[PDB]
Amino acid sequence: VTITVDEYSSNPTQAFTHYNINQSRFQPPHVHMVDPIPYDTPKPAGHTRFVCISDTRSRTDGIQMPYGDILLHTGDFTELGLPSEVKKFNDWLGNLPYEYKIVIAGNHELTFDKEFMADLVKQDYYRFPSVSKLKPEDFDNVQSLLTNSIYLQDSEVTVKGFRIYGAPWTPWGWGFNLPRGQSLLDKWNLIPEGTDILMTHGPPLGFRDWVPKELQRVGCVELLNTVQRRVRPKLHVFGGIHEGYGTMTDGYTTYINASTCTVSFQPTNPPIIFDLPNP
Ligand SMILES: [Ca+2]
Ligand SMILES: [Ca+2]
Repeated sequence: VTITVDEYSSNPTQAFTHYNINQSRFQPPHVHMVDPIPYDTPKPAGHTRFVCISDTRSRTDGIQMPYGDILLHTGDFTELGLPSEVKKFNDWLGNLPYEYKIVIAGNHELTFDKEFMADLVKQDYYRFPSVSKLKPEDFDNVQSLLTNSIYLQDSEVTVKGFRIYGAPWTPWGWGFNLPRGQSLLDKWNLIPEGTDILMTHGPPLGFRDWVPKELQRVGCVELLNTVQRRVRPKLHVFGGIHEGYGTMTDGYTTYINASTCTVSFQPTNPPIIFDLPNP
């Protein structure tokens, strides 16, 4: 299956309506919300429990973390990507019991986006003064500070037989933003067939990507087409759009918006647990 740029790529709200009108792509019965399960739910035999969080934004003190096997964090684990914030997050990870902790970057991890960092100091450096102060040596090893994680960036890991792929890019003045269309499709084309769990920082079109204040959809159209038509992971986890915290299905893939922080800037949305059968 070859994904090409959608005719509605640049206009996600119109893409949503187009596909809903013609194909009922976002309609019941197959597309619907999925209620969360409480942390005392027994894990089914032969399954692994994923604990999904995102957009913790250095506010990890006091998050009540549930029993599970593998943590998935879908980015914005810092405010600015400062090396000290990355260290604090890594320290928090090392105290969690989970066998594996898988992490991707998001928009706030400015120091992880080498193009952003190179551009910032040549332009309006005073838009991010604490970041602009950093010397090249201060952030050349930033991802290496995540010693308690497996860090993914357009890359994958097989853990307990699960194929997990992660990428930070979003279609939205922050890090890891790319123009809608081919620029993002080039990234999504890297996701392999056979991926069980896809981690991206933001949503695909139509799944937990409505922004009330803007009355628009903001998910990536190319990512949706890739997920449903080519890759078909069992789980697509993401954050970014805090208003969309919660879970949906399309009948095959489960979509989890794991945004921990709310529009009130507090990390009060509970971690979401999700069980998958072992390969
Ligand atoms: Ca260094
Ligand atoms: Ca918060």
